[PDB]
Amino acid sequence: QCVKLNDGHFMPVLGFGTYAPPEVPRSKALEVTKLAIEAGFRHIDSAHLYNNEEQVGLAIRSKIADGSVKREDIFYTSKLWSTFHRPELVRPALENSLKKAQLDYVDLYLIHSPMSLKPIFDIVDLCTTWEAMEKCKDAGLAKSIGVSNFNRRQLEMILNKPGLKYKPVCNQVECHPYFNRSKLLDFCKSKDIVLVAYSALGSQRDKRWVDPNSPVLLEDPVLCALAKKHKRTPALIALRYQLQRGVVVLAKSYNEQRIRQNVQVFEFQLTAEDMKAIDGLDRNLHYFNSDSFASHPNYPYSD
Ligand SMILES: NC(=O)c1ccc[n+]([C@@H]2O[C@H](COP(=O)([O-])OP(=O)(O)OC[C@H]3O[C@@H](n4cnc5c(N)ncnc54)[C@H](OP(=O)(O)O)[C@@H]3O)[C@@H](O)[C@H]2O)c1
Ligand SMILES: Cc1cc(CC(=O)O)n(C)c1C(=O)c1ccc(Cl)cc1
Repeated sequence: QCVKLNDGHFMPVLGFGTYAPPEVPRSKALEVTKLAIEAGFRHIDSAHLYNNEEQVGLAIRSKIADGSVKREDIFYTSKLWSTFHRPELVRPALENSLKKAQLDYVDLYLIHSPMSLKPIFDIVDLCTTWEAMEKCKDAGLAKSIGVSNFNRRQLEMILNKPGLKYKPVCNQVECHPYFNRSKLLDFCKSKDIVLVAYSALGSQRDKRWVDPNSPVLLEDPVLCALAKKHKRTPALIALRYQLQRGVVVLAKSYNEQRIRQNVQVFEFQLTAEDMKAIDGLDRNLHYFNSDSFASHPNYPYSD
């Protein structure tokens, strides 16, 4: 199903994650995006950064051309990268993403992160970046606009901007049973802003920014117990948890069997006791943890 966003558009509650590290051929994105749409995914998450918008857009166009879906059936997200925060760079970055994907509009365009980089850190008033995003919604380049990796103070900055025209529809953030963001989630619900969870299955544990000593979420013994109780899988428990707390959840997989498994999240539900057990795993663990950004002036986990 879908959640109604605060601008009246609708976002499917399960999303497909398209990021894969540079060792995976670019052409894999094309193949797995078509498999995702075949399995039932209708929300597809990409970004300028992922260097795959050509392949992702071609997958969506291929599934439109063969009659599987209409354009208005797909919710496609792209993201403005942090070297493009200066307001004059926002609409060109979005137009470039549209040309790569060969689409007329995105369903969602996000500020990918608040940590501005030189167009080496940069200092940019993100209120002015937001005004440029608003202009892209008014032009019809993006049906909806949102933010990603913002903390509550950063979100309030936008919500409190003089002459704000559109609130963010969402804040896409790292969110899973080790780092469940309840307080931020509550703040988002109080403003009718959707929290969208990434690394909901514990991240890809990329060696460039994730500590290999960190616990592997899908080997968690409480998730394994719940998967055995429901005869499902640790991944499906982790996804289902987000749906039941009102969080829209992404899931990346480049494996045909796991892509088809992940749509089963709609097939079962967890009890209040199961959900309390998963809530008991919260331990302030974000898998992103690198000197590369941890001392950025707008690092969101500084709090
Ligand atoms: N806004 C941002 O800054 C940001 C940051 C990070 C991620 N994201 C978005 O969120 C998406 C997902 O987050 P993520 O990349 O961190 O990965 P994720 O969804 O947490 O997935 C982690 C690993 O789970 C595996 N997996 C998937 N389904 C499974 C299943 N049913 N059973 C066992 N393992 C399974 C996948 O491996 P296999 O491929 O081998 O199946 C994947 O590499 C990204 O692709 C991107 O679209 C956004
Ligand atoms: C973690 C991560 C994973 C990816 C790839 C993706 O979007 O799939 N991105 C771009 C990041 C960030 O830039 C990021 C850096 C620091 C912080 Cl605090 C939050 C996000």
